[PDB]
Amino acid sequence: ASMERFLSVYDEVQAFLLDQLQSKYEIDPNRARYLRIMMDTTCLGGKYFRGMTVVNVAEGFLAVTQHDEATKERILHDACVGGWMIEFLQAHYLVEDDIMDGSVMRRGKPCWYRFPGVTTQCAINDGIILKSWTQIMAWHYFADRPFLKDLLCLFQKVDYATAVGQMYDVTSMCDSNKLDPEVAQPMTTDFAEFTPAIYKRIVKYKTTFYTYLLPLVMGLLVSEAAASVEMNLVERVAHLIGEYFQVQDDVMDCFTPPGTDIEDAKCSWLAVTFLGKANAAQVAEFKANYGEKDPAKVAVVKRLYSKANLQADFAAYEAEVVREVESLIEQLKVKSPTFAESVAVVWEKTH
Amino acid sequence: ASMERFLSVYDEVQAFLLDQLQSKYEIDPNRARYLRIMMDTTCLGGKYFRGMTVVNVAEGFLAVTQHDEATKERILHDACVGGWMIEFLQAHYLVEDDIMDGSVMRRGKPCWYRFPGVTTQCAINDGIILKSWTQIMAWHYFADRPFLKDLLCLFQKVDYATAVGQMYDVTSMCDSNKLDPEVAQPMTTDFAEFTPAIYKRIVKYKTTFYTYLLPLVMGLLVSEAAASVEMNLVERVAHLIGEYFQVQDDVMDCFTPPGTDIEDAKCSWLAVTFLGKANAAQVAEFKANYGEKDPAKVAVVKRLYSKANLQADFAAYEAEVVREVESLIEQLKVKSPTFAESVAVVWEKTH
Ligand SMILES: Nc1ccc(Oc2ccc(F)cc2)cn1
Ligand SMILES: Nc1ccc(Oc2ccc(F)cc2)cn1
Ligand SMILES: Nc1ccc(Oc2ccc(F)cc2)cn1
Ligand SMILES: Nc1ccc(Oc2ccc(F)cc2)cn1
Ligand SMILES: [Zn+2]
Ligand SMILES: [Zn+2]
Repeated sequence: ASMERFLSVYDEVQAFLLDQLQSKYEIDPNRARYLRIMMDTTCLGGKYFRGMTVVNVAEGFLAVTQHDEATKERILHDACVGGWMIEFLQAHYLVEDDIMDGSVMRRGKPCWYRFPGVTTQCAINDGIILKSWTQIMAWHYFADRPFLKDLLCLFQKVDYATAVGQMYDVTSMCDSNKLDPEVAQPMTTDFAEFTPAIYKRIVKYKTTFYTYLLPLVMGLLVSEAAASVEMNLVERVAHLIGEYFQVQDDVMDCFTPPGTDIEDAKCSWLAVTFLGKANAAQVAEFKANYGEKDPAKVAVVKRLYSKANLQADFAAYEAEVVREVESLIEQLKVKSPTFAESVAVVWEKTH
Repeated sequence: ASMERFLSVYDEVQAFLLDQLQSKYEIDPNRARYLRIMMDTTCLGGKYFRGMTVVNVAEGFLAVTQHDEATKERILHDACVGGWMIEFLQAHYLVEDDIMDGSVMRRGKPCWYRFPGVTTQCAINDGIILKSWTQIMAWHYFADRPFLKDLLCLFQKVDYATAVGQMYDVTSMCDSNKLDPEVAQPMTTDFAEFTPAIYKRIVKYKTTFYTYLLPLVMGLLVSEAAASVEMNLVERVAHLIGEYFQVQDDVMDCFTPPGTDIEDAKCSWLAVTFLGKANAAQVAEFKANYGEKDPAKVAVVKRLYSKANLQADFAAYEAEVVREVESLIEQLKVKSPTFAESVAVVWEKTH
């Protein structure tokens, strides 16, 4: 089974990283134990959607391509290592984002920096090490692979796009013309930048490149299958599915039982959609209550969202995405029914 | 002049990075201005010792190698880009380290995260972008270069060694056997881990790889001159000069007029050297006062250092380093008098 193989590769990669720290970086057993716990706490516990997508894509191509058994094993092992590079990249994002946002919990457990023996002083560096480990993995396991150059180049472009996206996200409640390192940033009063196009730019860069584009393209790279696809279509379908995924996360932050998007004045799908249909009085009530810690004001915003019938707007949004995704999957079938099926599976798991 | 060329390349690299953000990352003019100011504030103002070392090494080889004028220009341009990759890597370290340590000032100016319109929320991400820019630079300017693979591999090993070193440094006042993410870390009471070998490990990883090894090896890589050297000697001389550089920085933190190493209980050269010669009563007075914010206790520690005649220990340390560096430079002369002269210049600038 794919998951059994994926989890076995984690144990192998962890042992490699920790043994390398001992033989080449003069690490002592106690610091190796601290890093082992850090790696387990930050990398494990999720559903492994991103890492498993690499494995599923590679498995698809193995079913329709002739290979010796040793080659099939090498491809699957490469897909598992590539998948862990993405999972560790996500771990890096989550550790740093939780510190930047002053988050409390991450998956019903305290954020890494909040652990008593961690603290922000170590946690920022722990997040830096998580990302360095993605590169150590790549250079060690893929040293002689023909796809090494393409995989490293794609990985840094995705990483940089994600960092740019984090900047778009954290500055989404500022008026762009007021951005200035010398002057403390006031929250927007007109909310003129809370538009569908601006929201789409935040989501595209902060989530879609690493959650959807990177796992799909890595699966193609380790399979030596980039010719079975039109890269403009892969990008188009990844950004579309990714946007839908973030819209779902935005809805959950507000309505799923234990989120601080309202208090943080985030440019969420809910605030943008609400502002796109609100009358003069509703806009005024939104402005008087948004981006405030006061629970009474948060309740006013949630109530405005509830009475605005945003469930109908979400249903219409969902219908349009289902429509466009189905269209892109059909266009993907021209060059590869195998790859189009992997995308269909990713969509099913998202939808 | 080398410095004029180096500074002209900064303007070219900055324009490239910001133009790429506009054409490929959908950036708006205000966010591009914020990133331009961030880049200037974090990357400029220093002596450019690390970046200029790449240029000086390349200039040395140009004087003894036959090349067309266009090739000389390409090599110098590559040395300048490589030098800026190191300067931006340093900028990344300084931004993140200043946040982790809660530092106030950096070169008589507030630390980046302390700027009113920055804050920790943006500054951690700004430091991440500084490092991503080193990779964007490499992939764009060195895309067709034969040294691209070696340069990227060397750069990530150095970066990872530096992150490991930061961990060694920030945990240097903890008892290793007590390291535990679940338990708040008490400061050491016996100071058994304040030894020359442990101090040497901190310095080797936190400073020497990126300050001395990386600029020297990058200069060799852009010059296609790795055969003019024995890499074991380059590593040995880089770690030796690097250790001396950190010992100088440790002395300055305590005695150079405006440092918090004493209050932070850092495993500095001064604390290690003091403990290596102190009697029973002096050790007890050190333990009762070290790692405390109280200015009265800091003064007791400085006084213990002053009466311990650490200036004589520094003079004896300096004499041994001068001796060993001269020896290594002589061993470097066997394969390259040109490279040995560049190392002699680096030593002169350090000493
Ligand atoms: N797999 C693994 C776990 C921990 C580890 O750390 C060590 C450090 C110094 C030693 F001397 C021995 C072990 C090395 N490898
Ligand atoms: N859920 C999420 C939020 C933000 C994100 O992007 C970054 C995170 C930390 C960073 F340091 C840089 C980018 C990725 N995922
Ligand atoms: N050299 C440079 C400086 C700033 C910059 O930012 C822009 C963003 C969006 C635009 F439409 C125009 C410029 C681009 N390049
Ligand atoms: N002066 C100095 C201190 C520490 C240092 O290393 C790091 C810094 C930040 C990091 F996030 C990781 C490593 C480099 N230079
Ligand atoms: Zn965030
Ligand atoms: Zn520090």
